[PDB]
Amino acid sequence: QEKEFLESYPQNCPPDALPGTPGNLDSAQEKALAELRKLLEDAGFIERLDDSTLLRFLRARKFDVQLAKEMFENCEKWRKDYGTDTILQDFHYDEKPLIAKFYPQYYHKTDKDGRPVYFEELGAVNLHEMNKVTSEERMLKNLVWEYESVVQYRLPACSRAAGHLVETSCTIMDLKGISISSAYSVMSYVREASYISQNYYPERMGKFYIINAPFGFSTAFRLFKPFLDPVTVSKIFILGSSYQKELLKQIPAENLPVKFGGKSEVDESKGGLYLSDIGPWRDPKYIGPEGEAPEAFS
Ligand SMILES: CCCCCCCC/C=C\CCCCCCCC(=O)O[C@@H](COC(=O)CCCCCCCCCCCCCCC)COP(=O)([O-])OCC[N+](C)(C)C
Ligand SMILES: O=C(c1ccc(Cl)c([N+](=O)[O-])c1)N1CCN(c2ccccc2F)CC1
Repeated sequence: QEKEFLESYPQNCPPDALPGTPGNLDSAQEKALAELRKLLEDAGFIERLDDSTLLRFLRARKFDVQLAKEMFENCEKWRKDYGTDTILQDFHYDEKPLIAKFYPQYYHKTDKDGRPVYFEELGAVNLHEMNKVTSEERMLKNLVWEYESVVQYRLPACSRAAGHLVETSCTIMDLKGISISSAYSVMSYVREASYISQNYYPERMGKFYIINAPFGFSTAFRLFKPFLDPVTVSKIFILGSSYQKELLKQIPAENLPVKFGGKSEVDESKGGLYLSDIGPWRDPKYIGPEGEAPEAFS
């Protein structure tokens, strides 16, 4: 199944993409990739040795082969202990219709480069109400579940729809309603989620828009700017109460939801935006041999 699944969708990043992305390797990047491939092979590894996976790890370690082998090995260790390799069957987030309003997290269509768009309304989160029903451990299970649906279903379909490899998502994080107090209360979840993201899903973040940022924090960020990695800085966007134009630059109006200033609508019979999962991975044109992605609840 390994070799056919990847033949089922375009595997080249567009050429104007960052160096070391599939299809765009120079000689040395190619040598390093072959080298790390063989080094993992000899260690007795089989699956997930494709070009995309390994160039993500390498980009994450600036193509240092040894540290990339390291990070890969730790990631597989975590996959075994956590049960990731089967979570899509094992875990069932039956509470979602109940607690979605208390931490809106949802995927919706694609940006102009073909990336699935991911939305988190962090500033509206109410862990008081969420903790009446579920736990942080289960929230993180759902997050990994969603990441696995991204990798196994959302990205292959997005790649077919865009005509080229799609490896990343475009995140929109709404800060409207945030406070120091609610920051402390979400701190533990956000830090766990980040750890998972950076270490077991490297280079999956393509854009990261913060919107309704408080005036203070964005001024601060412009001064603090040199302290971050320049690539990371170019993927980040701080915006205030008027973000609609800058979002509509990156996401077609019929893809971006109305409440953020586009034209895309969801009908509230199914439970509206917070419970939806609309995009090319639900489109018969783009669903491939992997089948359609599972729904999160029934
Ligand atoms: C080199 C020298 C440079 C330094 C000098 C700098 C000079 C500084 C000068 C002036 C500044 C004035 C200070 C007051 C600012 C208060 C704002 C504030 O605290 O924000 C809020 C907290 O909100 C947050 O927590 C903000 C960030 C949200 C989370 C970011 C992403 C998290 C998820 C991603 C994680 C990783 C994802 C990826 C992981 C893989 C509190 O809101 P508030 O109190 O109601 O705001 C007041 C309103 N006002 C600000 C307009 C008045
Ligand atoms: O690195 C990521 C990330 C990680 C895995 C996957 Cl599968 C994807 N993806 O959809 O292609 C993105 N993200 C940046 C961090 N983001 C995040 C981290 C912590 C809290 C909230 C957040 F939105 C989530 C998205």
